[PDB]
Amino acid sequence: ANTLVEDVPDDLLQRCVDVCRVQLVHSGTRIRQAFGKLLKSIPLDVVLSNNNHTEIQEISLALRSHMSKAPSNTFHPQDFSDVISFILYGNSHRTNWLERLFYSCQRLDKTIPRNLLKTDAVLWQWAIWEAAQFTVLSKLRTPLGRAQDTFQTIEGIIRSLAAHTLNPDQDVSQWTTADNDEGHGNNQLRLVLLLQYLENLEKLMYNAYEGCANALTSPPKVIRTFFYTNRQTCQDWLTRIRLSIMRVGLLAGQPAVTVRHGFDLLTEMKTNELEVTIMMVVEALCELHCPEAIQGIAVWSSSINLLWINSVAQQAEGRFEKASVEYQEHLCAMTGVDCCISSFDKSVLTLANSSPEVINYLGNKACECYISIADWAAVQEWQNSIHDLKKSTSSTSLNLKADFNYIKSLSSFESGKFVECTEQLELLPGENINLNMKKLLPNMLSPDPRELQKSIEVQLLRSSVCLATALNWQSITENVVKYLKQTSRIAIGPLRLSTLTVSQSLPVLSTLQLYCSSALENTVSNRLSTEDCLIPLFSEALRSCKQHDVRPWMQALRYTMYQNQLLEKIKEQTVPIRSHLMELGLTAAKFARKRGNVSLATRLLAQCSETTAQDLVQHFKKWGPELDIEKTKLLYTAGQSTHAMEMLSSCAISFCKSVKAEYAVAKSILTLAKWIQAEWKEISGQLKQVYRAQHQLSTLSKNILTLIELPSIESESTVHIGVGEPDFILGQLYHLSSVQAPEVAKSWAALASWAYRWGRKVVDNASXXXXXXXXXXXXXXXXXXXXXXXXXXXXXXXXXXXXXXXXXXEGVIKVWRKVVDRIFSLYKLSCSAYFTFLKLNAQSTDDMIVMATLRLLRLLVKHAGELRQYLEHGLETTPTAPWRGIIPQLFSRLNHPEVYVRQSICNLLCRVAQDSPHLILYPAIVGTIQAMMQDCYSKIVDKLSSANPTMVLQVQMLVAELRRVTWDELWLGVLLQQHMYVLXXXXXXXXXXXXXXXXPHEKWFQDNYGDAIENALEKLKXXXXXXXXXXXXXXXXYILRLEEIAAMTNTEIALPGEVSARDTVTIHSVGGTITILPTKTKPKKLLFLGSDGKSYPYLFKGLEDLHLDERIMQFLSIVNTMFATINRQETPRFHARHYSVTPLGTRSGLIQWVDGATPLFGLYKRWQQREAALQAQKIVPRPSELYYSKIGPALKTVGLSLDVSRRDWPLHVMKAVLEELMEATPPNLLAKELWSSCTTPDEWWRVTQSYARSTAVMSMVGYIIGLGDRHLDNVLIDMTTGEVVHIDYNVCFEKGKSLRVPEKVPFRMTQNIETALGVTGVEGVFRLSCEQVLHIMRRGRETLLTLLEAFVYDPLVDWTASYAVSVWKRVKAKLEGRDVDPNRRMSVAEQVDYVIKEATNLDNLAQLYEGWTAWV
Ligand SMILES: CCN(CC)S(=O)(=O)c1cc(Nc2nccc(-c3ccnc(-c4ccc(NC(=O)NC)cc4)c3)n2)ccc1Cl
Ligand SMILES: O=P(O)(O)O[C@H]1[C@H](OP(=O)(O)O)[C@H](OP(=O)(O)O)[C@H](OP(=O)(O)O)[C@@H](OP(=O)(O)O)[C@H]1OP(=O)(O)O
Repeated sequence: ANTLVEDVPDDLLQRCVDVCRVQLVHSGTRIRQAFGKLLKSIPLDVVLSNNNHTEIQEISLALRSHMSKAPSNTFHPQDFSDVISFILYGNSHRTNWLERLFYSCQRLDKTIPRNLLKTDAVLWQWAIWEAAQFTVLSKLRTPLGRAQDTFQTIEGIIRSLAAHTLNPDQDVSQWTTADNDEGHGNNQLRLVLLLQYLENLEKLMYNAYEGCANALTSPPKVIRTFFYTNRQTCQDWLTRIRLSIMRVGLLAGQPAVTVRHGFDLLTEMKTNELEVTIMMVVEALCELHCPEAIQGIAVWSSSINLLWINSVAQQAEGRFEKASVEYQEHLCAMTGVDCCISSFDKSVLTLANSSPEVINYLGNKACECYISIADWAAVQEWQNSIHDLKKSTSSTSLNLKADFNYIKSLSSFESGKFVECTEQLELLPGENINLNMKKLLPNMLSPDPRELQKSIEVQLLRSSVCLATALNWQSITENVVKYLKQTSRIAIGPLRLSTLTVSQSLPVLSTLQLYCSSALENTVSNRLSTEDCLIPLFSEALRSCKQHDVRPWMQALRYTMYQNQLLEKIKEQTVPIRSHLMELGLTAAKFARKRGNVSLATRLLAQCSETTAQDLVQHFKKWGPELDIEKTKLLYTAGQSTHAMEMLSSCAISFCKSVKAEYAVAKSILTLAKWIQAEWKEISGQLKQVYRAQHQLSTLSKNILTLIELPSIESESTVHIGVGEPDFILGQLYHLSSVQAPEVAKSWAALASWAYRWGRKVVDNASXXXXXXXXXXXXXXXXXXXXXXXXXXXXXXXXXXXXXXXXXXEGVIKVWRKVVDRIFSLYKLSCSAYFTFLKLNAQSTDDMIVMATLRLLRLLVKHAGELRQYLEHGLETTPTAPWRGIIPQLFSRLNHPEVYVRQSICNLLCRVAQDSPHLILYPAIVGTIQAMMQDCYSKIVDKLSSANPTMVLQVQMLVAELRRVTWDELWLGVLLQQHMYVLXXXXXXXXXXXXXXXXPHEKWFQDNYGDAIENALEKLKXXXXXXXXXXXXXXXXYILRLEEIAAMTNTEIALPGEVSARDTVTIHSVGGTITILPTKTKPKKLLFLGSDGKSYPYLFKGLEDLHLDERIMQFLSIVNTMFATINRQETPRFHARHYSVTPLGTRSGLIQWVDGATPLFGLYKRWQQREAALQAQKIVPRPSELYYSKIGPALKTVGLSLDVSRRDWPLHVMKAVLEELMEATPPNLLAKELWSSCTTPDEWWRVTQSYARSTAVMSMVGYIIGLGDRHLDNVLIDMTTGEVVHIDYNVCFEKGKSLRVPEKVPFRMTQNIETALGVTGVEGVFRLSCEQVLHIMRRGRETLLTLLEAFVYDPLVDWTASYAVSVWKRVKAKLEGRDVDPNRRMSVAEQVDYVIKEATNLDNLAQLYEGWTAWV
């Protein structure tokens, strides 16, 4: 709070990082220098994390608010001239000038936060937008010349930049030359500003000739008229320069600009530049790390030779070996001659994971790919192969654009040779080697970030060699310190540029280079005496940086190894670097193995331990255990599963006798169990052999036998019924892992899951001492009959006694108890393990805990008397924290036909009340308003009131007032119903009851219509009813007052629904006014004022049940919980937006209001209004009148009439009408709306990806659940983050198929919805996201089915408002993959394709309700 003002744990570290990022670009140099040091002191595991940054979000919102505002027109021509002069020439002609310009442009007569006025990024963005506004509002009559002069100016500059990009030897003036180190950074800044200006200009022109909807204000009539007649020229110019814009964007390291331009160019090609365009777009996507988009483009282009695109996608995923091999194969097949080089075995590498320009691109990609993994030998061999191929084919164009001198220098440096390294470095450009500091970068340097990175690396190498030679303290140290300081000052440029635009992430290469420079600067001055000289890249990044490549690890290792070797030249005490080196090498090896890089992984393992499959088994078979586990994993990834399993077993045997062996034993056992489960068919024999040997062999079997037989529960008697022999080994392994590490929750969860899955089947199928006991207690056929009756199907005691008496004609009780106890042993063990796992979580995923709680509840509900001593005692000590996700389920089970069960549930709820009463307050209070379901609620309310009785009394009064605020409406409804059914005793009774029920607002209503009783009495012995109804209807034709319809203040009651709130916000006030919406049943839109001064709107609904909506929301939350793991290594989060609903009785209810979401129908309405205005220049029809206007003549043409039923309607006529309607509406509504709402191309890419992922997740959820009536008004969109939200949920669970006009599409997928996903459509990120969502749902379908089953058996849920059983069966069939055919089970890909085809075909869209508006 103290920081980021006008005056000059991981949770706190994240905020600190965001603050430092925002302050990185500040007007004052002292602030930037101060925050840079703080940023450098934060570990990379937090700096490179994918957490959200609210600081950048504030700037984005401020900019969005400024653009959405109406134009100011205060920008003078001189300001624009100065801005353009600085952008195109570097001279600003003004000597904190941005702030002065902004202040001068503002007007007092006619709202960016003041604290944000000190950031240069905000000022630059504002200036660029203002300049674009001035250029557009002036009809292109800027001081740069005429309307065409500007076009030629920017066109020439862009063409020159593109030419330089193709040939780096052009050296364009004013762009590649600088007088010092500041000019070089200014060049990149100017280039970025130019790209932003072009994007803004295009957006403004589009808005001028077409228009937006609630995003940007419409320009004057003159501007619209001028841009409408000249849109063709603008479009032609943009299309002509789009080819060069992409190249310029690629040179500036801004893949978003080139990606957007490429998509637009591809879309415009509606009728030899296609290959280059596709290749360039693929390159940009690869730079953005988006393999899904590349795959989608490849599939899209396959319908128009381009099989190499998929290969590039592999490189975008982090796989370098496979990518290089594929590139070589493609080049060999395209050229006609052999071009492959020596590498790892293809059979193992694959198992682990014709134009002159295409060949050059593939060769360059292969070279860069080999350089990324730091394979100098491979690079040299590749160079020789390329030279030989070029000489044997006379290509004359196949050249590698990679500085070989730099590669040789790096090779010599990493090889320990410093003399040769210095000799090679002497030939590189830049300042000479240390023996002037303000100008270190050389001249003629291009603005490409790659060149800057190369220069920084060269400087670092020069400093390292200088220090090494100087070592063998103020002689050769001051110069090195100054050199390193300047190097660190130059490497901060990329971070500032990244912060200039809303990126939400920082460059990895630049950050690593900056940290390396800082480490070198600290080690030179301290001579390796402080812990600050080491790179902060620790192993903690394993669980927080899974979305990055292995490149940063190699960069860090490059200097870590150098420091390690340099340690031998220091005699004084030094810090321990061996541990850091081991940690870095191990983590890098893990990252490499997780992507198929077997060669690099083996190299790292060999380095830490100090091309054939048989070589690995002969070279590998505090960090000890981790190293062994990594070796086993590497061997497994190479295909040698047998050797890997044997090594793991051998390592676990030794770990079982170690000192600590806490986290290593559990990992070595769980991994082995998982691998054994994978190859169940090939390990069944070995497991059976082990089991047979246990009661009386391969190396793995003999090694596992000693592991399970390790001296210090599961007996062979309890598993001798329906349990297979190989499964016993897995159970024993889980038990061993649990007893060997009681502090690991996974060791208990695995055992509990195994025990439960086996016990369920054992009890289901079950529905020598025993014989001896029965014979002794009953001192031939009689014995057999008694034995069979005792265990026949074990009000049960009476039935068993009667059966035994009828068969034989008392010691059978003991035998029955023993057998029932033996059959349920699995459940007892599972319950104990689950209780221990829950107690250890007072470290695991939320879903992992929800499943356990649901299983325990299901067991206690189904089997209560069979296992009571376990659950009764466990529930009395289980913590209340992991039981906050199934509260409604606990309340719904308060009527179980059991005494102790209800008592235990009540006790658990009471315990949960303490320290968390804001979660079970509303349900209990509402429930209190037979005796089995009443005493529980009364006791819970009393227990909750024992702490704060005032809060309970106040909440009760509030609930009563809300219920009483749900008179005129009731009278009008009753009168209408009576009049409709008029055409007696029933009417008289109803009128009397209504009058009796009616006995501020009430006083006025009575004083105004108190003659109703007299009129009814007089008419009893009928115009009075009609007159009253007419008067009520006339007076009905919205705004109320809380005071007149009491109002409390300073309350201490929690808000209506705060499950996801660590600190509850007590209600402070209530809205003074209430609005009534016109959507069907009259709803009351109220507002609440919390303690935190925030405003929370709510929608109060009456006379309708809302218990199903709560269950649906809970199900959605449970589903969203399953995406916690996948969201830790993916930029676009997998989320399902949903609100909260809280019923207030049988027919009342309160629903949370979601702000910031705009319905999709608004865009169509605005477009219709714009079209109508345009047509009138030289209301709008409803979705029902317009449809009939076309269905009338069409039906009359064939001979039919409109009087015919909709069922007997030709399909061709409907298809023709639908096609005619689709050709009128344009598909650029949502696509252009989202584009205009964003601020920068980088933000546009993020918004588009988020929208695609959200749409895919929502579509899959709706299809699985069965959501219907998905019209435009029922779908909302969040433009700030581009997310899809759904509100209405009345039509669900396949209810739409039984309506008057059935629906066949599973989800809504129309022209605009599909067009907003990109040029590819549903073949890119959409299909992959849908497949991933289905995979996740299929993996965790057990918990979903259990939750649905619990929802079915709910006395407070009204389904008809065996239907529930049918719904559950349908959901189960859909989740299992047997929705279309129950005999064959389709795969995830097949199901996704079938659903997409069914939702995208025109046959189903033609026959649909006109209200769904399928033509948009
Ligand atoms: C352009 C006009 N609008 C769109 C229609 S809007 O309403 O004005 C509007 C709404 C929001 N945001 C928002 N947030 C939360 C909820 C709702 C909402 C709205 C209406 N109905 C429900 C509803 C009704 C019934 C049931 N349940 C059953 O039917 N049976 C059990 C469940 C839910 C929920 N809306 C944002 C902007 C705008 Cl414009
Ligand atoms: O070996 P680690 O580096 O510790 O990573 C493993 C494992 O990675 P591997 O697939 O390479 O074996 C899995 O990580 P992801 O695949 O999800 O990225 C994950 O679980 P899965 O194997 O089911 O995917 C989990 O292993 P576990 O199943 O035991 O939770 C994890 O860390 P741990 O092995 O330490 O738990």
